[PDB]
Amino acid sequence: LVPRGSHMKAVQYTEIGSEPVVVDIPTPTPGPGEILLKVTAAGLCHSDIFVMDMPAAQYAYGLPLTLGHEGVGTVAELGEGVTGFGVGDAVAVYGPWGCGACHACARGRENYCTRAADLGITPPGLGSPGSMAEYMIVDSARHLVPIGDLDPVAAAPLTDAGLTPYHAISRVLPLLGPGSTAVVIGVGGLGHVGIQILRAVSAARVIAVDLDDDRLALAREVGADAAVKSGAGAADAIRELTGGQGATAVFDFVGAQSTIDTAQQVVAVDGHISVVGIHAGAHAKVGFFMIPFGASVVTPYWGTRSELMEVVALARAGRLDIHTETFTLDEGPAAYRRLREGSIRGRGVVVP
Amino acid sequence: RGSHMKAVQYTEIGSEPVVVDIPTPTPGPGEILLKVTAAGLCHSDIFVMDMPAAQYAYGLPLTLGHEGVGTVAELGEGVTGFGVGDAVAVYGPWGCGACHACARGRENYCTRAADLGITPPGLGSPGSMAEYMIVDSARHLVPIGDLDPVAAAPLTDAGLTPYHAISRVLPLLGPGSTAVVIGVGGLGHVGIQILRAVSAARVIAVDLDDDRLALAREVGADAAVKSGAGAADAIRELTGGQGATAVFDFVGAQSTIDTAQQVVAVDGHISVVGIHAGAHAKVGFFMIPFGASVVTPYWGTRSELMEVVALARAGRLDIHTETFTLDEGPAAYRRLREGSIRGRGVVVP
Amino acid sequence: PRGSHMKAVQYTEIGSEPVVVDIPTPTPGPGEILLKVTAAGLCHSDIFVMDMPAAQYAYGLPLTLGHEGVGTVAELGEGVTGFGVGDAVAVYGPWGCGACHACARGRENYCTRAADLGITPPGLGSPGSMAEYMIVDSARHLVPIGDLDPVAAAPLTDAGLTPYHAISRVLPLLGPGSTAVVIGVGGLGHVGIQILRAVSAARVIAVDLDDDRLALAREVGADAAVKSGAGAADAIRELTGGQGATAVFDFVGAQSTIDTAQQVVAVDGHISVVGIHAGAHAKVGFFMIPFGASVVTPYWGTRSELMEVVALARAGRLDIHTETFTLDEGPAAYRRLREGSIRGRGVVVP
Amino acid sequence: PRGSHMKAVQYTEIGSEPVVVDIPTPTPGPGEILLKVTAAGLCHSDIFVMDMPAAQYAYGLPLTLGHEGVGTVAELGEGVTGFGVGDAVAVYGPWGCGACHACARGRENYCTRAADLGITPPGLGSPGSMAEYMIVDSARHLVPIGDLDPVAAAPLTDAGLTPYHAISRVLPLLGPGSTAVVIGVGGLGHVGIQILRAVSAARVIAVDLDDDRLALAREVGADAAVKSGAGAADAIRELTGGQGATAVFDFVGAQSTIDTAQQVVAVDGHISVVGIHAGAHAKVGFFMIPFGASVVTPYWGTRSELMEVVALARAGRLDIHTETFTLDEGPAAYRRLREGSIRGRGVVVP
Ligand SMILES: NC(=O)C1=CN(Cc2ccc(CO)cc2)C=CC1
Ligand SMILES: NC(=O)C1=CN(Cc2ccc(CO)cc2)C=CC1
Ligand SMILES: NC(=O)C1=CN(Cc2ccc(CO)cc2)C=CC1
Ligand SMILES: [Zn+2]
Ligand SMILES: [Zn+2]
Ligand SMILES: [Zn+2]
Ligand SMILES: [Zn+2]
Ligand SMILES: [Zn+2]
Ligand SMILES: [Zn+2]
Ligand SMILES: [Zn+2]
Ligand SMILES: [Zn+2]
Repeated sequence: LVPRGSHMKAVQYTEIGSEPVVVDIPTPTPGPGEILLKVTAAGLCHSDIFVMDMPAAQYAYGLPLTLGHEGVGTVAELGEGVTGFGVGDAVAVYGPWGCGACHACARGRENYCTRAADLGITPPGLGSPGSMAEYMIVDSARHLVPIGDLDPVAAAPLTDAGLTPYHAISRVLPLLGPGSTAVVIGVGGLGHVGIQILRAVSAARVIAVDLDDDRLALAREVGADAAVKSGAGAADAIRELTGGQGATAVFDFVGAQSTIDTAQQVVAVDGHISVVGIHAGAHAKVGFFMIPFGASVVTPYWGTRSELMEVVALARAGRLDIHTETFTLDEGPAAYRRLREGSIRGRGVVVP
Repeated sequence: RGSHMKAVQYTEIGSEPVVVDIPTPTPGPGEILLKVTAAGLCHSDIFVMDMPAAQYAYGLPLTLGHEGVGTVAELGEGVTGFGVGDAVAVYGPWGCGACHACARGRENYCTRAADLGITPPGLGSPGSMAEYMIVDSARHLVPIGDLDPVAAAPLTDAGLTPYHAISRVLPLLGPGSTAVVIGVGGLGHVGIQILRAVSAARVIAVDLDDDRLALAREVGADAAVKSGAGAADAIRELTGGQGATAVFDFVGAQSTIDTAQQVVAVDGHISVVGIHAGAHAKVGFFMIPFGASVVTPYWGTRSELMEVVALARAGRLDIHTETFTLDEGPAAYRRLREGSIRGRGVVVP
Repeated sequence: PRGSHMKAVQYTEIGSEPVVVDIPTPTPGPGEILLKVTAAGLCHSDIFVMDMPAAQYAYGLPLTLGHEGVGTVAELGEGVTGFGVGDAVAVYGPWGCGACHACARGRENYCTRAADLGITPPGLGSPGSMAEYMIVDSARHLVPIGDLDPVAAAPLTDAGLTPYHAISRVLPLLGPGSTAVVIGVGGLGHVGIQILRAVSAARVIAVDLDDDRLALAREVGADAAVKSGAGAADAIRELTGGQGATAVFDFVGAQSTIDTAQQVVAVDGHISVVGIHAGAHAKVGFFMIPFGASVVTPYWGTRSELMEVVALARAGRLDIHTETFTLDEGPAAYRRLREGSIRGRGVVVP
Repeated sequence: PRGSHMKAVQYTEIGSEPVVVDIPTPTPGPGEILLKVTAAGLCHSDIFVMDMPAAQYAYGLPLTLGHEGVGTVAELGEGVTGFGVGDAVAVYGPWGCGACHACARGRENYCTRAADLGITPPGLGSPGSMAEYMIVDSARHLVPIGDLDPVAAAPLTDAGLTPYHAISRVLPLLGPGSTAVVIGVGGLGHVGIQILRAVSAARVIAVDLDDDRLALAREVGADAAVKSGAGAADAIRELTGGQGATAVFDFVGAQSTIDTAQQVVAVDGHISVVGIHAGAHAKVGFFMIPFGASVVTPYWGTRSELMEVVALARAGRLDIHTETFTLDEGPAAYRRLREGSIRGRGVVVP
């Protein structure tokens, strides 16, 4: 698609319960401190679905909403006083914006900003204009990470399919020494990247759990030491491979009550369960004799800027091979339909 | 406001700081202009001002003061998250904001800051010892609210710097550990209070001056020791001859560093905090216990600065301050030289 | 220096969408004027003609769209005086022969020879204004707009002129104590409500489906607002104490709406069917419409009226909302129009 | 070559879809060269052959697909000198006998003996490039690419070469002041424009179906762009002062486009029919086409041509939009190929 003036194509969620639609909205202009990006790739994500399935009550993200919370692009116009990027610069968009000033933000951890709810700072494509348009605004230089000559299509999923699993893993990386076992439940958009991250940054043994045969082989293709079929037999299968020793960490990318249950029955004493996937209602039960002593559970949120940099560094060293399928802006809504039915293999990416 | 303002500047190499009149700055996009409420002095200012002409490229004239507190006076274009009137402490060690270190909150260790020419206020950029001051970014301001400006000033250095040193190794300082603090004047005095507040470690003070030792007692040091060749053996006796987990040397002379190496425990840590040009630890087999790490730490982090204020706000830190006026700036530096300042000096415009 | 060719938004094939295409920059023959287009409005009419089926097509293609044109004088043809280069002019849409009785009376839009001679308007038969340059046939089709913003002027050549002429036809009836009912507070109706407040002292009643438009109507001078549909007739009658309405300006033109009109018009009143819905018509017969109630489908407006619309605008008395598009985005603007998500009138700026 | 088995995509049964397979790794005979495939492009032509029916089937499957092949030399067959193991080479597609008069003139694509000798192109009868490794028959059929990205080079072997040949056939006619009409700005047409810009001073006019396609034409160096359809002949002539275009490269190849072409082509000009549509053909007779305007259906490209295409590429003068797939997504890509849901050219990277 060619740049053609004062408006741009965007993929907007317009009405609750409706499908998203392509619209020609005005191209924004960066205020002072803001940056305008020419979007070069915008990732689709299952999360996008969840948000679009909230009822009139639940949903508090305001309409219309340009979707797309995984976004990379080139610098188009710098707002007033923004130095430290030049027009043409390829950047990835750091997703979970924060106040930049509370204790958490001051330590890098914006994803856990203690203020961004109050101040109404929301991420692009999840409350602020997202990346699935020809252009987007980013509030602050602080939320741009350089990516150099990385391919945008492969870069885009890094902002979430890379960052989110990286963070979860990172939370307990000291535990994942040689000898340790990491269980990755689900080999979807996130699972298949988590596996690679586990290999690149740790020496843990990785055991993948999914339903389809071709998923298990995908798991093997990307570095999973072993692969087992998810379901009521998955716990025993894992205990089998672990010699009954139980796994150091379980990263549940699926996040169903099924999988969380498995995770609780395989997790090692003094291990960790990280519930990364959203299924409304699904929850671990952490109480004496319902989970091993010392086994900590958490639901992590996205990742940190230093993480996002670290993820880009992995990709730029050829350590991450994200599986993509390219779409057009126009194909935007059609891509969503593809996602609901779970036929997109790997991660879908829109390319203006 | 006004067209110009007073400022304590270092104008030529090897001269005294003089109060001169210079344009009142105006904040560009991204900047904040503060009405300064407190500007601190320390020996660091004296150090920089004793660099010879020979070692000199650029810098002059310089507005001094890297220990700055003020209130927001005007917001540059775009700047949000502060309102005019806000009481703020200036974070000293500025960084690029975008490298790995800066993204982790460790701007004191910004790897791009040399090459980009980002110098701290009063050490390369305009300092806090003037009527007004520019801060480059909102992210260099830390709220203090209620806290008295004059108490806040020294925290930005005298507080931050020991805090960071101790923070690097605080995991080691659990119940039963021993911290040695060499030099209990400026940074060490705050150092003991920090150690008392964030740790259960046994604190041993070491100094040359006898009454300094007694005062160090008052702020929570568990034993006193007199610097010198006796110091090592005395400390060992106090630690039942098992060595000290951590030695924070705030003097930083060869003598003290030598003491440090002779008292540090196996797998311990030595923080060389005080600068004496040339002086250094000798880290190598059979010259320091196995596993005993040594570092020259630099200033502190934003997180840390916040934690410092929090400590102060809760009444856990107390530095004695002596107040000067902005005109008395040069007169204050003079007093610092002859060591006739009890506690830290603070200029109040 | 203009270049041999220029971009133009054109309807190239029946059922297709508008495309930005390259075509020769024209030069003015004797009597013609060339304008550098400064603004060009779209409206639903563009959509209507674009929806004519193949069955019906005979000639016309390709067609540079845009009957709502504003420009500045670029080059004058041989023999043309009365306009200088640089002059900002709006283009009079419904071109006529100039020599029949209706033309001579200053009612070109009702020219009796225009069809026989194949005099078609720009954007609907002749090259329209949705290009970098455009040709106007006579100086008599240019109307000075002074320093009025071209973007503000563009919609007036239709959204302004059309409801003006429809109201003008029956303006003497609309003295103090009269009631005008405006059906359709979309494009034309929004401007029409403004016209009624400026040129008359009638009481204006807005009628529309969408409540958001009903509020918008009030802010522009609507004395009262009623929701379209079966309830509307009774509801209007309520607001007039049963006495009907002097004049009903139907901007929608739907059978249902014309039907409401016939039930609410006063005796010796008037109904102006201004919107087009193929086949929708009034039924003017005994006991099926009040005595003396006259019905008409007006067509656009006269040059005199257009000057008057400009003067209203320049005096601050007409405030139509515009969203600007660039020439390259022409088709973009048409799809927004087609899915009806343009607040007010869209205007294209070469 | 390590690994006795390798992955590949193949056409295994008539009318059915290509499927992923595990076949033995080939070993280069005397005079053959074995490549490790760095990139294997797709194109519509692959569909065309898979679409031919059962009835019109004689002798030639399973078939490793892929006629756009790039690789590094893995192992050198007996006596083969001229390349080092590790050398990045593109596979020239139209294999010829190498000994007929055409072949001795560089023009191997028009070899008069290759059909009589069943010499078929790689992936169109011979083992294709779409696998981990492939066999090339002769060093004559490798062209070095140096440090050019394989993903970029692969399309060049067809989307580059084919237009390039077409254009070259008549390049002496494309002097300053000539006009070249490119019909269709899809894969080939896009690259055709950029070639015309590098190698000639001809003025280029693009014709296409879609508003985006026309803007893209303009972006890649078209001086003008008009919409295909009944109107497209006159559209062009308007741009050319009614003079007609010296050359017309129809990359679409519909009867309608060839018809357009016959109406725009200049006297003593040329029409190059470069796209396949079963049945579509020019009508070269008196009064059906200007005197001296020649027509041809060119076939692919010559070896020295591929080399020149690579030189353009290496000097940043040839842009080609690529989308990467994996060997397993091969069949997936071929589906997307059918729905014309792929921008530019698809490339498979093992
Ligand atoms: N931290 C996580 O598990 C997820 C982070 N995101 C962005 C997002 C943010 C908020 C929601 C609603 O929960 C969902 C998705 C992407 C994958 C899962
Ligand atoms: N150990 C440290 O980093 C300290 C921080 N400062 C500011 C500073 C830093 C560096 C210099 C160089 O002379 C001076 C002054 C004050 C005491 C020591
Ligand atoms: N006009 C040409 O020469 C073409 C060359 N190719 C390869 C090809 C094409 C068609 C066939 C017959 O189906 C065979 C091989 C790609 C595009 C056009
Ligand atoms: Zn996502
Ligand atoms: Zn925050
Ligand atoms: Zn200091
Ligand atoms: Zn930095
Ligand atoms: Zn109109
Ligand atoms: Zn007439
Ligand atoms: Zn091909
Ligand atoms: Zn031959």
